[PDB]
Amino acid sequence: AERIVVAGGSLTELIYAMGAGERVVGVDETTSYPPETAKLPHIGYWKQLSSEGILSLRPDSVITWQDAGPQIVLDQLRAQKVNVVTLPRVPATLEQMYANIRQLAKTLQVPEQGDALVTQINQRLERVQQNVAAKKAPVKAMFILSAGGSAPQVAGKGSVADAILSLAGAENVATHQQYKSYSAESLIAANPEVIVVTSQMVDGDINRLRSIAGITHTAAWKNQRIITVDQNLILGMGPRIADVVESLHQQLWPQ
Amino acid sequence: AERIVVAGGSLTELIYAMGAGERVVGVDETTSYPPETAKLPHIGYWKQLSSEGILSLRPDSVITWQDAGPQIVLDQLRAQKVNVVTLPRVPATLEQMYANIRQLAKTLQVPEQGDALVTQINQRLERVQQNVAAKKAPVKAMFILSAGGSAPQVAGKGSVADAILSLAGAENVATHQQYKSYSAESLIAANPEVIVVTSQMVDGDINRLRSIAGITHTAAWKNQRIITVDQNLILGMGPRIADVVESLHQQLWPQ
Repeated sequence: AERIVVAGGSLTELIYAMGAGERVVGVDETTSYPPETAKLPHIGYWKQLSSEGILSLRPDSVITWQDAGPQIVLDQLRAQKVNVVTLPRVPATLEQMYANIRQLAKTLQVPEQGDALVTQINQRLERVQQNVAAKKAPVKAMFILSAGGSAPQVAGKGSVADAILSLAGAENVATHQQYKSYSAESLIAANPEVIVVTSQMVDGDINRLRSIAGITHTAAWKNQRIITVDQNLILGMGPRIADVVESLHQQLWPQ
Repeated sequence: AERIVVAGGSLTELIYAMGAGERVVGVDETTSYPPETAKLPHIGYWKQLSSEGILSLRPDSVITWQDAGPQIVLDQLRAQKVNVVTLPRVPATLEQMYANIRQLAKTLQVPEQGDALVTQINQRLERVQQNVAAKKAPVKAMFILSAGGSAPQVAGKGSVADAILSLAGAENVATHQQYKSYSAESLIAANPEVIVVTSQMVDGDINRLRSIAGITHTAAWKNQRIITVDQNLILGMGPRIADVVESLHQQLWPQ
């Protein structure tokens, strides 16, 4: 058996979806799935690794993002003879995801499950893709997020959310890379048909969103076109991507 | 009492400040200070606890808020004969805080440390209080927070933030209870002279604040009276309360 500590929720999900979950003895705080990880200790963040926290778990290898840090912690772990493995989390494309899944499957010696997972996902996304092709006008949309105590921000090009919106058949109206805070005027002028937000933000009352500059004067709000998605499914590219793509696709073209 | 799992950031700080940090084996997601807790296993939000995540840590006692985690979990923790200690969180007042510091020092068998902490805190807060009376003009303020993945919300009555603004000598313009999302008109009506936000909200540049409905039309914004504060110092009443209060006071009345 192998002892693995993974830092990066998305990576933990991929590793479990490949039947290698059994080898995981630790995760970071951004890991919240699958449900069985709840029995594992959660230490640090991939953006803020803990040398002591990770080593206290006697890991054989550490799997995380290439830009995980601090870098000095990765050095420490390698000095401690720990096998550190990193994957690029940028760009947020299917090509990079599949490549990452494959790099993982190989590293963990489960290439078959790797290829299978890739197949399953691509096929499901493919269905939606053909279903969308049917339509004639990609729905102009936008995703607004609040994470890390930040003011609400619009998902830009390059973001995971943008990739998911595209795979679902929507055209992202944001014309900036990554996330940016939009003034009321900019949000209203973007004039998307639909606006997507997280369930975490909406909670039990749609009125909570009134503090988002300009959202109340958008066509989408007036026309009741405010879709809700689970924040845990739009921050990374995991095995559940097909699920959120499908769901999102239904809400973009109801009935 | 030998192996403690704390669910509640400020409670963790009080425990460490009272010299019992060694007995801590696990903390919750809202725990981020002191730095030595980073290497420890973290469970979920104290309001969404899992028997699994806590029990796996072999705790003797779980210290948290009277309204913490699902009741089914606490009952499961009790079934395992785990000593669950709860403190009142609701009255966000210095009286309740001191009463909590003493209850904690009691359960931790560190009474003299508790009394020493209450004394050091009270002396520094009273001093700010007399320096405030030395002032010559009251200040109307408001605190805006982004919690979890929620929209911008204004700290109202009964909130920790409101208690700190008061202690700092400012008058809170919000009169609603706890936290609520303000529309631009509401924020404009509130008419805050000064606005406090978190450093996590401003981070790079205060232009990220433009997505907060109505903020650019307030006096605080036009006159550049926007103060920043670490989120971790404004969500709980801990041993660093005097520091935040003094820092906030110093910014409300510069030089």
